[PDB]
Amino acid sequence: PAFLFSGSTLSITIALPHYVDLPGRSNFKLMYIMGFPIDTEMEKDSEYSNKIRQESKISKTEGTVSYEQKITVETGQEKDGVKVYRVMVLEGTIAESIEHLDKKENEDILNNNRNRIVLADNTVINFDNISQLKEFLRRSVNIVDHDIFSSNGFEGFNPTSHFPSNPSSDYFNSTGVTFGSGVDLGQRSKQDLLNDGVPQYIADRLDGYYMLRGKEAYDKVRTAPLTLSDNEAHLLSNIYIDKFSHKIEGLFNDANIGLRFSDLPLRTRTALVSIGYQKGFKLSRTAPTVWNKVIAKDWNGLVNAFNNIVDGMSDRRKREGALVQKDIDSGLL
Amino acid sequence: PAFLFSGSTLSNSITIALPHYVDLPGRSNFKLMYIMGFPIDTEMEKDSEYSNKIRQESKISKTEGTVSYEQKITVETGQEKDGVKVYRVMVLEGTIAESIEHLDKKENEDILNNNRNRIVLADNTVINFDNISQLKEFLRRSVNIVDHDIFSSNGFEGFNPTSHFPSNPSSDYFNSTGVTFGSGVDLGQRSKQDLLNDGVPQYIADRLDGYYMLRGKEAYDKVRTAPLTLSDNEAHLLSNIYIDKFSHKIEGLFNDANIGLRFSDLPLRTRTALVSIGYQKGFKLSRTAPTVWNKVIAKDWNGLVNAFNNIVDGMSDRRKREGALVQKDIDSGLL
Repeated sequence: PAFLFSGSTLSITIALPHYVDLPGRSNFKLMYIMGFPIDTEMEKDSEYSNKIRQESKISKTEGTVSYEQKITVETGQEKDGVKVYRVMVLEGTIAESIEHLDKKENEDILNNNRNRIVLADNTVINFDNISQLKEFLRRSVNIVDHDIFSSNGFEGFNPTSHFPSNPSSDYFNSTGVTFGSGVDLGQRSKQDLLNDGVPQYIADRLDGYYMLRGKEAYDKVRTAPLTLSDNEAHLLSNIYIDKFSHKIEGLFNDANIGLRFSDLPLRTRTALVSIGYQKGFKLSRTAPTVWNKVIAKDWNGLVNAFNNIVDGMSDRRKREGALVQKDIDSGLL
Repeated sequence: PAFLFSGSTLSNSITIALPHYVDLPGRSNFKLMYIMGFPIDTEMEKDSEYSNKIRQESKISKTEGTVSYEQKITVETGQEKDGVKVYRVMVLEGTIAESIEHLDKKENEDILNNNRNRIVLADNTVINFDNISQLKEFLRRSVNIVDHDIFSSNGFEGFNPTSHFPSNPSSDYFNSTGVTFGSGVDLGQRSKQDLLNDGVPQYIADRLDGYYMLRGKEAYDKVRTAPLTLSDNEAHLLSNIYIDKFSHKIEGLFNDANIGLRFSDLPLRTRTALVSIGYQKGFKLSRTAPTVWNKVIAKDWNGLVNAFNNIVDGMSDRRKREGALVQKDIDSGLL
């Protein structure tokens, strides 16, 4: 490998090789040369090298790794039954990796070697270049796709205070002053947003819009609107998209389906959060046909379930189903 | 060690990143370790599996000593502390001349100037040097059969790059003296082909045309009527060819005497002293200087100094200078 001892690794004797097995792991002997860890594999039987690890089925282009898992990121080279890889991140979290792989000192090695993730299950994903790796990492870190969530096909995005109902609508009196991607202030106070981690400069701006429902929200928006900068409205939205996502996450995990929400692909999580968000989180009660297929892991059935909801919002239900269907088509489900 | 992979060593591909351990063939207690395709020589006090046991330190003087020019050496650079030593091999069992060239290289400047430098000798013993310049001078002493600077200094054979006639008409040795150059190279019984055979470059051999073979009255007149000045470098090259040719003659005589050591095992200054006396008096020291020769072959260093100091031949001062070189070797522990 080029530049094999440059940069840093995230978590006169050293002139000699020292071999250690990584505690709690199988087939994970490490060799420390010059204080750096090096992961080697051999087809041929050896005392010091690992056996060849199998390649993951996870899509390098569109896949993710669970945000609840630690990963090992390696860079190196391989040819005819022998692999030698510098360990860049050893069982770090995805957020730590992202950060580490951005550091200037690590650019040389990352740019002129083959880059791979060694998963907690000891399978590997081989990336075409470091930018593909970093993008994989950035998909893995988000609970849902916030760009998909805020697109017009889903929750949309309006940075100006808006009232998404009218005086003749069934939902007039429960609708509140809304910002960004469906953040309704009708039953929230300033302290609430502050408690939820909303920056004080944003929460201070919304004074006068809090706790207004029905006619009072409607009139307020009509005469005295307020526009947030896109950066702030996105910030505000994403806090609530993520907060709501953990509620869906918990419902999924509690069901003990044989996987955790974080094991689902990104677009499927987005689809489940989206329908929960519009219909209410208790999908067992608010979308039974959908939840039946989820808890059964019948993904083709799940698509079908979304296609079959006629709830006055089938346009969105079909868009949710298409996200799951995209995961099926790309081999993620 | 600093810059442990930054140079060269005188001695399908992904596999070099794996340490390869190998025993040096036809050689004892010399396990090597190849990391990144570089030989590393390591030593450890307690019983290790793939390193060497601690090597005994040679008694040879790092400041003044030499190693036999007939021996191959191993040159290493690295670090040690508290019973563990790790040295990058820079030259593995190379000749002295080879080592000289290799260590002057622009590649190797960094590793040698920022590490400890040592020689591992053929007998597995070690000489530790204070710096690379010291080690380099140690090599320059070792490579030369005699000290050429001492030889050509005024106290010994002197040096005159101009055709000269070191005698005069009334002198006992007038008729046998020829045209002389550098440090006592006399051409009276030599032809252009004799110099070419001894390895004198064509261009210098060319310059001396018509000075060859002249002796006595004719050499004297030639010097007086048409002198010839060589450059100092041409004259030093010519001289060192003859000094080395003569030194090998003395070496042959010493080695054939079966004293229990070879000529190359003698200190530089003692070798120089023996050649100097032979060069002036006749190489067959057993006949031309028996009191000196008798002490040499008895390895009686003290009596050898005494032999030189007692020679009466009308060249007393030079004889005592030759004795003083040997006495320097005794004083610094080399004899």
